Amino acid sequence: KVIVFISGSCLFGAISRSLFKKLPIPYTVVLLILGAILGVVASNVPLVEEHTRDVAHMDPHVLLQIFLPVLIFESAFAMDVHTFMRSFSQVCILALFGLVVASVLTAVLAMNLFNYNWNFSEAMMFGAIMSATDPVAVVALLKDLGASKQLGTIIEGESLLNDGCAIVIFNVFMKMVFFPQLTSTVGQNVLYFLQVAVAGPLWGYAVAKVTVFFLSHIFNDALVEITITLAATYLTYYIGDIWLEVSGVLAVVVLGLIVNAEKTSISPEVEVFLHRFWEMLAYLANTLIFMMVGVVVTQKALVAVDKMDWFYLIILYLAITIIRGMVISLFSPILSRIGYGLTWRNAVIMTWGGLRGAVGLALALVVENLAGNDVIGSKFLFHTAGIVVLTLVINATTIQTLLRILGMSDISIPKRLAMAGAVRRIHEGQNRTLNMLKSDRFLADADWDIATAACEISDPYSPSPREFADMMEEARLRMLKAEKISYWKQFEHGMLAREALRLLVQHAEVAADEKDQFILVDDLKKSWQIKGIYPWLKRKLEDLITKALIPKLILVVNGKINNQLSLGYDVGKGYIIGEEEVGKIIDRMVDNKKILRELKHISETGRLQVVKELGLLQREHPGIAVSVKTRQAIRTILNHSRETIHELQGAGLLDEMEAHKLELTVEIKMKRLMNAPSSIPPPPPENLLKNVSWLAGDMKLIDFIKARASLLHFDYGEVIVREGDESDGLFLIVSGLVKLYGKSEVFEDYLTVGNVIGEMGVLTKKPRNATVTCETTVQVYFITAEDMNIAIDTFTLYPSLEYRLWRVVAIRIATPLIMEQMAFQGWTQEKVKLHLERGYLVDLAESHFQFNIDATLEDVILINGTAYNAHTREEIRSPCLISRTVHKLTFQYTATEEPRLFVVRN
Amino acid sequence: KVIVFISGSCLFGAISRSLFKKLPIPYTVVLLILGAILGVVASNVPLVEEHTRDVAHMDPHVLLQIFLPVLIFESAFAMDVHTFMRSFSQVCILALFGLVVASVLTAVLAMNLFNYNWNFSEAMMFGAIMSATDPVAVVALLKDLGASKQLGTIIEGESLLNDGCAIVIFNVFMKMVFFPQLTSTVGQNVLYFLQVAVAGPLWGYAVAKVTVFFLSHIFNDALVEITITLAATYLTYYIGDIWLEVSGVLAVVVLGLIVNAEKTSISPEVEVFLHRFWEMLAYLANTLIFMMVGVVVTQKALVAVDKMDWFYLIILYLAITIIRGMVISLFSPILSRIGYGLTWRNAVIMTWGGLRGAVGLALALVVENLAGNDVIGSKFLFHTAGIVVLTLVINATTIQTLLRILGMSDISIPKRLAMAGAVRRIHEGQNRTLNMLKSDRFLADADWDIATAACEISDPYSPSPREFADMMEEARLRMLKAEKISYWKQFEHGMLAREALRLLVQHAEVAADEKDQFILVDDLKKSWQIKGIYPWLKRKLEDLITKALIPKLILVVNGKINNQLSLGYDVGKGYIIGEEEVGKIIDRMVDNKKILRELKHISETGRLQVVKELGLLQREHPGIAVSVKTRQAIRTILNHSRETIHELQGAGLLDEMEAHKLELTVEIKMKRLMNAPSSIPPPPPENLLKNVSWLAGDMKLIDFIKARASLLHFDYGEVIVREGDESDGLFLIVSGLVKLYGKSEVFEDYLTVGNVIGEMGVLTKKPRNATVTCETTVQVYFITAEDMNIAIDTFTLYPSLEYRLWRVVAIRIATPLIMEQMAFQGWTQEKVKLHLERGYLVDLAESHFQFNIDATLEDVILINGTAYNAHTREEIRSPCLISRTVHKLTFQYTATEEPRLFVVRN
Ligand SMILES: Nc1ncnc2c1ncn2[C@@H]1O[C@@H]2COP(=O)(O)O[C@H]2[C@H]1O
Ligand SMILES: Nc1ncnc2c1ncn2[C@@H]1O[C@@H]2COP(=O)(O)O[C@H]2[C@H]1O
Repeated sequence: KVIVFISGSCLFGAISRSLFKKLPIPYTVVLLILGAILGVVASNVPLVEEHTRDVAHMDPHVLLQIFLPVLIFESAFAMDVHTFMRSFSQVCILALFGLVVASVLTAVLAMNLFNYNWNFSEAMMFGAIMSATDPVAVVALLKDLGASKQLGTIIEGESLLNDGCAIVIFNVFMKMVFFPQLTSTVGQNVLYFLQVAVAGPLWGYAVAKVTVFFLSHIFNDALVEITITLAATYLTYYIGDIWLEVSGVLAVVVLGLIVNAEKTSISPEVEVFLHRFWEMLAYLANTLIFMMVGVVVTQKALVAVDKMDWFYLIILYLAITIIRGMVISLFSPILSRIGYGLTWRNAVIMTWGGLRGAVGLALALVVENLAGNDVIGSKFLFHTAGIVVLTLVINATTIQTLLRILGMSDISIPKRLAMAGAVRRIHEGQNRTLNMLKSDRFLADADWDIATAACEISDPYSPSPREFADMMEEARLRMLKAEKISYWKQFEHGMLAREALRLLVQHAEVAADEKDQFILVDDLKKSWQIKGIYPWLKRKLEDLITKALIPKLILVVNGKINNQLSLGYDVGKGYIIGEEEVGKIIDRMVDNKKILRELKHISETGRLQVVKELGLLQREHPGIAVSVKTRQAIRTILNHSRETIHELQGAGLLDEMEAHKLELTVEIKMKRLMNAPSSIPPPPPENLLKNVSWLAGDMKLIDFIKARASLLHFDYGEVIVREGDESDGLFLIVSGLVKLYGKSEVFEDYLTVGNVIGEMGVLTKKPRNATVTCETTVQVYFITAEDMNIAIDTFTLYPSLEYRLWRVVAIRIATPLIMEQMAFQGWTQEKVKLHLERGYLVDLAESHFQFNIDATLEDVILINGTAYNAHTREEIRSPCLISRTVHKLTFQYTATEEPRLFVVRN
Repeated sequence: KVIVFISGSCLFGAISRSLFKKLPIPYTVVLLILGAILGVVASNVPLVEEHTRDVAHMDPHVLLQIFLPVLIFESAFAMDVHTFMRSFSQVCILALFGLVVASVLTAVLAMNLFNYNWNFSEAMMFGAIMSATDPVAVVALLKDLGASKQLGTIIEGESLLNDGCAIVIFNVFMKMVFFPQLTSTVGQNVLYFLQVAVAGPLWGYAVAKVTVFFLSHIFNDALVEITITLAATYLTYYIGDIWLEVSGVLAVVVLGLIVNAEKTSISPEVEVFLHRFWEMLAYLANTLIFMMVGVVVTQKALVAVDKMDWFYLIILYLAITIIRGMVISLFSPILSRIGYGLTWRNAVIMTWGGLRGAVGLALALVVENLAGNDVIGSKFLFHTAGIVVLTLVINATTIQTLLRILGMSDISIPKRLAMAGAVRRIHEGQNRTLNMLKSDRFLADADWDIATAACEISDPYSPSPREFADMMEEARLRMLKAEKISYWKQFEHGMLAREALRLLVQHAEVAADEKDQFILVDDLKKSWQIKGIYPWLKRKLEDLITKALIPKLILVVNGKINNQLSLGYDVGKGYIIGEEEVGKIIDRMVDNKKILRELKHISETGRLQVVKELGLLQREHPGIAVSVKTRQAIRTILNHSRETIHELQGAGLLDEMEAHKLELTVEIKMKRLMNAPSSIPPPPPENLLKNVSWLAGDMKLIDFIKARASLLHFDYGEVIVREGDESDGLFLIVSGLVKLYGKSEVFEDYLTVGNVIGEMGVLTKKPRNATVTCETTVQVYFITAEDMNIAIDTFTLYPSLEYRLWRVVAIRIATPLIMEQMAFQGWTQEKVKLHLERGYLVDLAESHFQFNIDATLEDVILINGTAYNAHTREEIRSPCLISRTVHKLTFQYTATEEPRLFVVRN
């Protein structure tokens, strides 16, 4: 009968976890005491003796084949795989060297110390016991208050690889000790070790790949994914166990890593459910095994008490701590030299990071029960129980004190300021809306004291060289926060990628940490491109290149390099847009001329270098650029569409059912975006004919233009037309970036594909008024003046296309004037562009040469012509924007030009 | 060895579920066929017969104690408890009558038909086998295309109660048949039946209450809830089974119902994880048992084939169908008479809803295996397998055809129009944002054909009496859609409750069903107030009123009646708001005078009745009104706060860590709102002294006013002041609603608590200009003119309070004038109120009697005084709003009044 024991264990674990969670000490100790308490009555009363003797006397096989695989698979499941594989090499090498040296040193000191009549096998398996560790508690504290990510991942990898090597070493030595009937020839031993090392992971990789391929063809379902995944994990464990009593754990760890790595073939609800399932199983097993070890140690170790071991436990603890410290200190400088070193803080927090856990105690139980009636088992269990109960509390409190005294988990002034500002805005909004609500009729009888008590929130965070140094430091912090606020902004609109975001912000902090320093480019230079071992191996293999695999290998190689290329182009675009924003916003923050001009100069210099390198890599491969541009466009369209549908739901136009259905349709489209192939096809120069906005809807005119245009090419830094020269014709820019300067104070700007050149000269039969110079090798289509007359003829009875053309020629001239206006002060190009789009162009014929000016219109600008005022009678040279005091405007008949104007009504 | 059997079971279930899901036929029979296939190859090969013999000949005990509890607990878990308890009485009586009459008729026809040498017990247990049914398939089809909720709930309840009664009857009679050694004295039998009926549900209720109480004290945790809930369910099942072979299933069903009923003590993620867990377990058991029955029937029934039973199966099917149809038809008129009847469509959809499922087949396996080597078990298994395989496919195809031909699942024109409009808005938004994006620099090289192909979405839904009748019908539909669009709006801003929302919209739907009809009031009359059995019993018990329970009983009674009171007041408020809004908006939809005036008259009439009854119930209990008002206020403040923090996240001002933290703080506050006690304390008339906006911050003046004001009371429909009479003084309205009419065309309006009366007369030393009449018994505070002079004295060096007073007296006069303005055409009171709040009042001293008028100001209005124009020199009687052509305004020195003006700048 076992029900009462398991139920009591669950209840005690729940109550302890609830009660004792406030203190930083892990709960696991106190329940251990409960087990000891039970031992006190276990001998005393026959009843509890009956129950605990029924349970505690279990076979070692059940523990060895059940409790360990669950624990290790849990330790391997909940882990950011990407952060792991970004530090895999250093974490694995350091972990395995550290574990082997720790094991051998503690074994030889055990030989030197106890004078126990032991072979080297006992010592080395003892060392394998103390080599293991528990990462759940330390990562729990770090997620509680440490506020660091990389530290948790590296300590997790440390613990995981340590546990794997420890368990294989222990199992093989247990076989070799307690089953002496087996031969130990070298060939079978090395063959066994090699197949343990290799075949397991390959078997796990194969089963993971095939089950992911199976899952890839199932959509909008929930049950089949869970059932298939659980069945696959069990079959993997069963095969890997029947072949080897070790290979199962490594195979299932590899399976867990691979399954976690995949994301797009498994919906998020499935993975959150699986995460919770495995976490619950691990928690239950951990609680049961801790209570079990508590009762067995308090009922066995009472007969082997003396001062000798009670004094030697302390020196054992000091020994393991000092050896771990010296080995990691010895490996610090080589990691620094290789370019993968850490700080003092990381080293010292890793130094006291080793927390012995359930794995070592499980090994203690299995060796104790398998050893039979002997003093060795009692000594083993007492030693490991004492060492774990000591090290848990001591190392927990020293981590707490160390985190306080070194204080890397301190708060920073900038984020405190940001939180204070956010709370200010929230409380202001609350005040405004409650003041609005107070005026309502029905909602006036409410007592507002309890209201303002309940609704209110709280902040959770609560000449000289010296002056020049501190002001440039605070300017450095201000440009840092301007950068990071910008980067968060473009990510939120949907202009950039999440991993690109984290890479770029971590570049931000690492630039921030250095004194009087900002973001460099050598780190970026290595960031966007790759000269490593992967490009060399891939180029040499594709140059030197059973038949069908090779195309698959080369295509997956091209995919794996294009991914890095895309990420690099993305981070370049994000960095450049961030620089231009911070430079354009910081121009009025401070008045110290030298600092502002020097920072603007270095920002401009870096801008030039990054745009130069970006142009170089763009010329290397345009297809990746067009692919990422399309991906960006679809991302942002989907984002804005989902915002619009949420808004439409907000006005109540839809029941929740159809909103839910359309949300799923949008989510399906986004999921298809994730699996969009990174194809790199350059677009032909003929699709753009249909993509012109003001040539849209005219197939006949498009064909005529294709039959009446000349392809023109220009080299780097060439000039097409110059200011004041005769109108050579009309052009459409279709490749490259171009610069333009003219009379507006000479204005200068840069335009790109999607513009017409020489429109004013063709419309007015007038020479050039500005100079256009191409910045690189470009191509355009040129249209002659006779072809322009033919186009005017082919306008026929639809000059609304010509009306849109006149709208564009008004767009050319109005936006600089609207920018130089007080009513649109501080207005972005998007704001003004979305403003005048709703406006309409007007002629003088529909007004019969006389217009009345009302207050309905918001803005009005006339381009050219002969217009007079009816009341003021003042000759004003158009374009000219004045106040709305003028009410009537008179017009005359002119033949040299056609007078028109534009109105925007709000 | 059974591993290959279970693994193949899972694989076949997954592939059959995935492949065959498109067709309306349930997947199950497909795998059934596979089981049959296995049978015919089971005899072929020793290996397969070895495996199938190993697994198939399990004990009856394992199936009876494992498979059934899981299946019934799943059937009882996934269910809306509220919709169940709103139809509990009818569903339970109908289910139990139907099952008992079905069982007895099947038994007697079995005696008349087969001529099998059977006692009556075999006949009735055999009949009880097909009394059960499966609801998962039919609810699956209904959620697929039926688009009905109540039908699924009622058929689920029918199936659940049918299964419970069937299983208890079967258990007791299999015990009585196959164990004849037991005595059948009447006393023990009736005692056993009564205790099975009662003690089980009470045991489940007790354990559910105690475990919910235990869970109520644990916050921000995930593991302990899951572990405690699962442990509680297991202990309940174990105790219920050890006490009685039947009571376990009923006890755990009650436990599942109660646990599902509670929501606020368990976070949503725990609830969804538990649902997925139990669903997966049920699916696994169902698949295994179906393929198991398939193989056993195809390997046993091959030896008992003849034309006889093969002919009698059809008439057995016809018999069960006709008896179910006739009994439900017989119960239709009595349910109609009692007031709980259903339509023809509901009756016929219930008629063909009976789908035999896994429960009957499990009973078949247990009776077959327990019967041993006999012809009876083969006959039972063949009969039930044939009847289920027939009924599933036949009733599925006929239910599909019936849904098609009767077409209650048809689409309606209004929602088709709504979806069309929504699709139009989404597509136009996409076009606008892509046209905006086309202008950007970097995002110009993308080929937009693939872009517009990928981003595009599609609609998923793709004189005479006759003319008078159709136009009034279309007006009826238009007012219906206006109402429902309103109610969705008030719910979405957070002004109403979800269950109140669904209640109101189902009233709207059932009113819409009737021809030339709209929403009545008698249905509302029973909706808000309750005259049922509960108020009578609660009144009699509290009047007639081991010691400590009675206060708990009376308090929970008061809570359970105040809940209904709150819901009624809520639905009244929602309906009055909705009818007012639709009456406001429909005034310009149509031009036919008689229909519009008649509908507006009946709407106003119903408005008068509902406001009268609402005032009556408010006078009955004011405390519930103040409680619900406070709850409404906190709800809407929290809603707007979450909106603005999402907005702040949108501008990138916050990392999503702190956004997540603040979201949890808001969620904690909202959860505390859920558990807010419905206390009903009326507010004292003294807190409002501190709650005056323009008396805020002046404790000394508040104390002075409390020492210099008179409490005044008025009866129903009384008059305080009249237009043209002398200024009696100054008042502050602090109780009730009041009406006011004056000269603006006489304006009339209604004001409430939070206003001052006679301000203009006190400021100007002038008599009344409008008449104020109270609509009910009201109370105010009155201030004399000498006290007004004392208040002016106590203004001291802070007349900014008097400036706010002048802002209020400008609020009085400006809003009717701003309403009568073209620039604010179509503007709501919220819009204008949020408009002029940012404005500022101005005097003539700071301008030195001369003001220059710029374009920065958006609006300007002068109240009174002697102002002249510098340029126009036109005498304009203030207040008067004109165009901004005036640039300079001159002022003089006046002693009889103080001239001031107000400006709003945009
Ligand atoms: N404000 C402006 N914005 C954009 N393009 C312009 C502007 N002013 C002049 N241009 C272009 O510069 C060209 C100079 O010669 P054209 O007059 O032939 O046609 C002119 C336009 O194409
Ligand atoms: N437009 C208005 N809005 C609100 N209250 C008003 C308005 N016009 C007049 N009153 C009130 O009606 C009162 C009539 O007499 P009094 O002039 O003493 O003070 C006046 C104000 O309190």
